[PDB]
This record gives sequence, C-alpha cells and structure tokens, in this order.
Amino acid sequence: KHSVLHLVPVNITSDVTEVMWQPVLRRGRGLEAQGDIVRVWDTGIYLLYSQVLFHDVTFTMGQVVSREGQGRRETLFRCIRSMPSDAYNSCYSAGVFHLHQGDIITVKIPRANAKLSLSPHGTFLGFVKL
Amino acid sequence: KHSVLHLVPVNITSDVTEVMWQPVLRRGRGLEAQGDIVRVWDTGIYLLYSQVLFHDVTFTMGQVVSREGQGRRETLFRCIRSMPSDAYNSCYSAGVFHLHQGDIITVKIPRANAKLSLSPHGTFLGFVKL
Amino acid sequence: KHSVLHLVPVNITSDVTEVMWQPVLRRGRGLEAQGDIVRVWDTGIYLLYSQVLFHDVTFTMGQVVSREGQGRRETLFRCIRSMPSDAYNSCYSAGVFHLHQGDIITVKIPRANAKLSLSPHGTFLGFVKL
Repeated sequence: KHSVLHLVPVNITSDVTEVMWQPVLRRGRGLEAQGDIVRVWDTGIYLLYSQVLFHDVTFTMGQVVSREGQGRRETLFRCIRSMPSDAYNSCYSAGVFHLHQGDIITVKIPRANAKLSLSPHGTFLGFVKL
Repeated sequence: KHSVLHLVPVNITSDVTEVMWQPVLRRGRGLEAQGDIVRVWDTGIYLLYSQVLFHDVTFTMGQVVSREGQGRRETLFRCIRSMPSDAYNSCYSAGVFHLHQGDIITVKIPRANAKLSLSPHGTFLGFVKL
Repeated sequence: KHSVLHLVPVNITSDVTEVMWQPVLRRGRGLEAQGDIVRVWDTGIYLLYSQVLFHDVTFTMGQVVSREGQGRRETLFRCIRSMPSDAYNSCYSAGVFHLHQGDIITVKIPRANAKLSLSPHGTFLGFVKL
C-alpha cells in the first residue's frame, strides 16, 4: 500500500509563474504541499508527475520540475510544447526520482503571468512513493 | 504485487466519440472493461493513464476521463492538443485517483466521428492499483 | 519496495536514430542498460515510460518503444508530435507491459540524424516493476 499525493491549483501567482497547490488525495504522511512548493519529509524513490494546461498564443510553453535539498538545486524533468499562433495544449511529464527528506519540490513556468488553467482536470501535480 | 489492466481499441464508435476497449494485460480482478466503459469493483487508489492518437486536421483535440458512481459524475483528468491545419499527435495524460466500487470509468472525445487511431500502440487505457 | 531504473542519454547515434543510455537511478537487478538497448533479466509486469525532447523543424516526430524476445518483435507504444514549420516539443508516453526475461527493449526514432536533446531533463527512459 503506497503513500500518495495528488494536488491541484488554488491560484496562479506570477521570468516566472508558479501554482499554489492544494491536496485532493493523500495517503501516508511523507509529503506536504506548502503553497507553491512541496516539502519531502521521507527519503525515498517516488514517481512524480506534472501536467500543466496552457492557453498562451505563439510561444513555446512548458513547466520545469526541480528539487532543492541540502545545499544544491537540480532539475528533475521538464515538459515543452510549441503553441499555435492562432491556442490550447496540455503538457504532461513524469519520472522516477530519489528524493531526500528536507527536499523542496518546485514546479515553475519560465514566463511572466503565464496563462495557465486553474482547472484541476488540466493542471495537476502528484507523487507516489515506490 | 499490484493489480493491473491495460486496454486497447477494438473499434471507435461515434458531440461525442468513444472507444470500445479490449484487455491485453490483466492481473487481479477488481476492474472490468465492458465495451466502451470500465467498471470498478474494488474500492482503492489507482494510477489511471490514457493515450489517444489523433489524425484530425485543424481543431483542438483531446480526451476526457471521468468517473460516475453512486449518484455523481466527476471529471478526473483531460488531455488537450492543438492540431496542425495541414496532422498527427498523441495526447497522453495520467493521474492517481480514489475509485469506489460500482464506479464507471469513461473515456470520451468531444467531437463527432473523431479520427482516432485503432492502433494498440497509439491509443490505450490502463490502471494500476496502488 | 519496487525495482526501478531511470536512464538518460549519453549520446545520440544516427531511417533511424537511437539513444545510448546511462543509468542515474537503479534499485534491484532485473534490468540492464547496454548502450542503446535495455535487457530484461526478470520476467514481470513493468511500467515503462519514455520521453524524448525534439528540436526538428517541420516534420512529425516521435519515438517507438518495442520489445524483442524469444523469436518475435512487438511494438509496445509510440509517441507522436507534429512540429512547427518555424521548433520545440517533448513527447511523453508510458504504459504497463508484461516483459519476459531475455527481452530486449528498444527506443527508436524513425528519422535520420534526428535532432534529439541529450538533456537528462528532456529525454529519458524508465522502468518500474509492478
């Protein structure tokens, strides 16, 4: 029986845009959403998945998922999508990573006031301890 | 040892298009494909993943994955992709959700006679009990 | 506690382009990267995920993930993405498959000298025994 956390947006805060996250599914207690980041309390291997739904015209959009721990900062994975010059695209990515207690997980979109959907069905972030 | 179900198309039936599903991998017995829906017999937390391969010209395409249970209907997640005006795009999404026995899982594409691939390598639906 | 393998590029080798893979996370011992393929030593059910980050102009890009075992060759899944005529797109796909010891897993891009990113955050391949 695995520990899990599935998070959806509460609001979008504006080089960078981030998402304030709220839990809608939680089992176990080794992970905690604290506003726009997720704290890791339990060292382990986790499946981490991220989707962002973008509405921006023209430019390449994508999210970057990173870990910052005892002294260093590391990108884990990124999703990238070209947008039509006209409108709509979800960007999903996921992978398996060793996370260390004390780690902070960030999901950042490297554009100002990025037009991201608040919809829980389109933009979400989650974890499964493996 | 986890219960799992991986499903692929048998045919595509035409506001809405759906897929008739057939199992190609099954372990355990808490899930059942019944034509264009999947019944959940066992309450639990599941990773649910969905890919659809689209061939439509011009318009935004995407699939919507939902649960209908004791009295209510809920979208779980959606995938969205703009299509070139020219041709080809897979749309993958997945997440972790608490499903209740008696639940019906639907995968719907909100366009008439949507040009979806029957290929099992391009359009598929699956579950892993966590 | 699941066996896992997360692999990233070392270099890209040129009808076909493949990736030479190196492990960055490994638990258990039922899987082995050997250059551009992955050998399966342990029969089981695995979540297999693949992302490729493409930089090619114009044409439809995508990767194909296959298994070759005792006498037969089988596509497992593929990801497909149209590219702008202008630039950038990640293609992620994943699914659950029964793999047999002795199996060889391949990730192929069906274009010559495909412009793929070596970045470990953009192009990766992984496995979780279920």
